[PDB]
Amino acid sequence: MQASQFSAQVLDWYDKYGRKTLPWQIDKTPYKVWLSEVMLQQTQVATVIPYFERFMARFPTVTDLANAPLDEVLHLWTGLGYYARARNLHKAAQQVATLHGGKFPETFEEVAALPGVGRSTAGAILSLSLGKHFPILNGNVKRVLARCYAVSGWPGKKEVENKLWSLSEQVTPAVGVERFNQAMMDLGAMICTRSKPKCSLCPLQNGCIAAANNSWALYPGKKPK
Amino acid sequence: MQASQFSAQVLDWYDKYGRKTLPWQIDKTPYKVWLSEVMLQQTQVATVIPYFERFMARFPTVTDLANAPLDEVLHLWTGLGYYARARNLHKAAQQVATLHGGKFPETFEEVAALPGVGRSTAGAILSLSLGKHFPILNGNVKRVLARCYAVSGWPGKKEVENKLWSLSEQVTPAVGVERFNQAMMDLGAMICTRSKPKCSLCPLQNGCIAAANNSWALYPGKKPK
Ligand code: SF4
Ligand code: SF4
Repeated sequence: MQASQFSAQVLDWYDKYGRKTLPWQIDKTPYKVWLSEVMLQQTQVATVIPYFERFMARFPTVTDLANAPLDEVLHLWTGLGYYARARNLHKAAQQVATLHGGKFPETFEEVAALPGVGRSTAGAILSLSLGKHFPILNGNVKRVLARCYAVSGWPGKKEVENKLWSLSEQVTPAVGVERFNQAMMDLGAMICTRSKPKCSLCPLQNGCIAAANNSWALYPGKKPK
Repeated sequence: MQASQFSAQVLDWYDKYGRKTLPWQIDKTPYKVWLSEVMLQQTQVATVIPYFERFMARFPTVTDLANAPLDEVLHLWTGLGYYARARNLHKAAQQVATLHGGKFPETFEEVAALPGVGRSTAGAILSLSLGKHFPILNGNVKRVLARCYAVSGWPGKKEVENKLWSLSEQVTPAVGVERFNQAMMDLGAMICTRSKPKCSLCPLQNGCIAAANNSWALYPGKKPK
């Protein structure tokens, strides 16, 4: 299926079945999306919700986070694991306070220059909060695209990662980008799961190569040897 | 453990781990709580969220629901199953429009007189939306209380149902009732599950008889013969 059909199908799915109501999806701002995405990167949504709420209550703005002692941040993080994320979160908040006047930056380069924020997270922050036209490529999205398009290789190989970014760019619209990127993450989290994907529930099932061949276990490739 | 300790433990749990952010939990009103509770009674939360959102968008008030054609209600219900709920929902909305001026009633008798609303649902509507001091007793709550208190009998027997209502009354506080009743429903849905309850995650584990005896399978009793 052509890229414009992929987009349309994902957006139609999101409208009827998507996750739209989580706390970081209401009255979205760059700060809220960044905080949530950092929390979500290594933690499931159900675990994250109470931490996001406690963080937003304690730190309503990025300057509040910046000005807090690191030990208080780490205390509030306790139980999320992967504390390098918290150390970077705090440093990034301080960079936003120091370099950007306390206003979370709204341009890609400046977002991507923050500690703890890579190309995909920067694209997520600006597409979800502001509708800027950037694609994403987290683990979940890699799996959806690798299955749909039979990307056999290990995404730890630069050439393979680049192929996946190209595919993501190709399917990602400008109109509705906030909805499409959330939908792709939702699909990878809840439908196109690591094991035994729920293809009958997937809006891509009519063009996905893995579904056609029952070969989801091949994609993405795993690390060699 | 004494009833006041049961309450306190449930409320402390809810504060750190409870579900607080679902759409029917924000800017709560009697109408929103009633709609959500009817949807939730035979359908899981993940399935309900998009239907609740579509209903609230199409029917912002109970008079809007009342004045709509039944066939439109049933069309929007499609996929939730158990359509007697939808038929009663519509009749109840019409009763609220006709008898109560379009303002969802805020007193127990008038709520409990609505089609599709029993004693527990009426108590849920008024406790969650307004903080009125009523206990609840749905299937999930029956299971939590029957396990904690070793209620061996089948809740289809009046005497057993009455015992469970008495226990619910005993543990239900006035202060924080909205939080306690949501928490009890959350516990029964996610922790004290029908099979293999997650007792190590449960705030009642230090006084629950079933946990002490590893005897959760006995409670509540199942229907005889
Ligand atoms: S059809 Fe199946 S394998 Fe293909 S993207 Fe959807 S869930 Fe994944
Ligand atoms: S301790 Fe176990 S059996 Fe007892 S109420 Fe909690 S989850 Fe249920």
